[PDB]
Amino acid sequence: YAHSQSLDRLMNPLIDQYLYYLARTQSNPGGTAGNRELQFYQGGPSTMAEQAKNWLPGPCFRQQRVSKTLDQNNNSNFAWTGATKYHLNGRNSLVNPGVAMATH
Amino acid sequence: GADGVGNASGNWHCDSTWLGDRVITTSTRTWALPTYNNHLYKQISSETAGSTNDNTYFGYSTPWGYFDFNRFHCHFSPRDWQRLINNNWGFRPKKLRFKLFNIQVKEVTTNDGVTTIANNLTSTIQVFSDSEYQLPYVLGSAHQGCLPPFPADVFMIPQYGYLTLNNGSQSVGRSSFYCLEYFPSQMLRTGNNFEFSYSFEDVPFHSSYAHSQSLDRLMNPLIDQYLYYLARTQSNPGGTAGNRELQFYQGGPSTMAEQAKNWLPGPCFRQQRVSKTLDQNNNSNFAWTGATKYHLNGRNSLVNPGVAMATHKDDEDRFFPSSGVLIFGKTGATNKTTLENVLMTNEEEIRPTNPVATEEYGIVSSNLQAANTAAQTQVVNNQGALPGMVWQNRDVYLQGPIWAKIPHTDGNFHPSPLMGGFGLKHPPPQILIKNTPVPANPPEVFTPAKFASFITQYSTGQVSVEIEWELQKENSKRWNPEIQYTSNFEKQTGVDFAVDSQGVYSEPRPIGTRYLTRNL
Amino acid sequence: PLMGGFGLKHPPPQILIKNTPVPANPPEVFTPAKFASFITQYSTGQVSVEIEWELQKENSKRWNPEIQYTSNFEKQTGVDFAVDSQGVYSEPRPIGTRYLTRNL
Ligand SMILES: Nc1ncnc2c1ncn2[C@H]1C[C@H](O)[C@@H](COP(=O)(O)O)O1
Repeated sequence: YAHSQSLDRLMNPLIDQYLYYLARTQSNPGGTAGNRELQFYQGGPSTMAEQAKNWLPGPCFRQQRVSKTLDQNNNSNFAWTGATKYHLNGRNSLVNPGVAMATH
Repeated sequence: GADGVGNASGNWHCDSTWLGDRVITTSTRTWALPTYNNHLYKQISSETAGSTNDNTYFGYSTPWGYFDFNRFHCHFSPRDWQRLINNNWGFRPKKLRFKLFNIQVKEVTTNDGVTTIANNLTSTIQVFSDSEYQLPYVLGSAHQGCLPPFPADVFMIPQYGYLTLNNGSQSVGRSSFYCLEYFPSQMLRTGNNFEFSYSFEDVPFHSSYAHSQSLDRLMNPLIDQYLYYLARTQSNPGGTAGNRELQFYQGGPSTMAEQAKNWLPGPCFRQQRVSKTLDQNNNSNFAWTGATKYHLNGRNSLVNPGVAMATHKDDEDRFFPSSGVLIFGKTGATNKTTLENVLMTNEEEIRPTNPVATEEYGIVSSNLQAANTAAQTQVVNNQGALPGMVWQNRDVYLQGPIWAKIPHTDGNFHPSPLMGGFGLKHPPPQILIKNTPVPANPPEVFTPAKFASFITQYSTGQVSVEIEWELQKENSKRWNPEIQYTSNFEKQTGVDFAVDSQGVYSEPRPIGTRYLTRNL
Repeated sequence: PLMGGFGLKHPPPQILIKNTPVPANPPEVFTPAKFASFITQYSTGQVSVEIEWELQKENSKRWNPEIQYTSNFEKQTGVDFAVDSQGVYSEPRPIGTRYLTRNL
């Protein structure tokens, strides 16, 4: 199965949380100068990214990005040199395919 | 449902029963359910209000409402909460019993400013619990609309809507549409009532104890280890020149930090440090820019509250992690407030086993030394799990969420809700409720078109929920007195956790579960 | 009780009564706030109470007649312990329990 929801969006879009987050470390600028203030909002439909969440995405061990259209790739050989590989007993072993991660 | 109109379908039960190792808490409230969306399902998306790439969403909004009792203060009076955390090392839920009764439906008419409300006897409501977890699960997201803290309050049932996959503001073809009239649902008139029972799956006791020892200090102070460590890479300088030597000492009372240890502190994912005294903070906006956030599918999502970590260091009370705490409002606070109006929780009780949320995990060597080359090290801001780590989950608060649903996935690591409470693979089902449509008089000659025209109505009634909690007794042999949660004592203008002159119930402070101590 | 009567460590319990709130029509879009808006209503009905009293009989050998509590006898504008022309019930005097005598 392929999930029909995402971790960040598991919330309820219509309702506004009772947990505050730290929205701004300055006063709302009036076009003059930033003034120190602490301001807290509620996680809600407007701002989902700031909203409190119970879960975190899976682990990742990163790897280089290659494009199928040749002209967008750099001109060099980064295959082995810019590879993502693990170092075991003096041996550099390419990480293939690696930890499961979304391709693009 | 059994009897007719003039017979009440159920008694009011709000009570607490403390017996042995269990505590059975019953709470009853009066609820009111409006008519949402004029009985329509509307696809909602961020396309309407531009927002930003991180906040885009796509989903649906439903006429259905739902009952939420996901906070502790629903089931606990502050007194009962005081008995729990003072006398016990842990508690977990066992069974659940849910009842709707004394259902009333009202029809309302508006003529030239006059609002007339009258009973509608024959109209019904629809209630079904989702036992099979087939719907999107919006509980555990810490929304509002939960039963009020205070039994005499009346509350309105929140609307049910859900989100799905999207590309920008559009809908990817994997997006799902769930029609909620496609499930079996019991229909209830004023004589009918609704009930079901539930049984929690076995979960670990929450830890209501704060350790009395720290990982680094678990040793014996009087005795000196038999394991050497590498003390110095030079000869003891006589004030002339450093001379290469290798020297080993024994771990002992003098030097505890160098001493060999079996265990490592819990994992950390670091976050920025903010001070409550304004003049000590930088002048800039680092809130979102200097935030600690995770990058998922092109979306930058703030990490809140994050992995459980001690909020501040030993002597520093005023600092708190930027995103690393649960923050509550004081009574009568809007959705945009300053520092004084929030109630900010701190975890100081996990300082022994956990890193401080605002500081590094450790420091680690980045290079191979040589005769000419000097040793270099780098700081560890984030650390995954390493064999030999121990940690403590975030505490639960009287206002905090009780449970959350562990998503259905191939794998997870030590699932517990980062906000707090009990991770459940099969949580208490979602109870949904709706007012059945009543059509206004049809045109008298047939037309195929949708009605869109109904009698405006709402329904009210009572709901009761009874959870059976299991306890873990305090065995400790500690000689000196424990810390406890204590009421104010000194005179004050009004009682804490009680109504003021205007009838507004108010909770002055958050209350955590960790007071009693035990050895690490 | 210094006022009088029977001191009880477990007296007749307090019977409390309230009219359950009936909400007025809610706004149709969710708000967390307290209602404060209800349908004004009251309730009426009957209540009955039945107490079983125990007595202690008068054994006295006293020869001459006792004092008793006696009604007015002589004509008056209206009866004692009864409604007047306006329907107002009235109690003319207090009445104590101590008339019959016994030796000290
Ligand atoms: N919150 C929560 N829910 C479910 N499972 C959890 C949770 N925290 C940890 N675990 C898992 C991970 C541990 O290996 C194990 C301890 O279960 P024990 O019963 O203590 O032997 O349970």
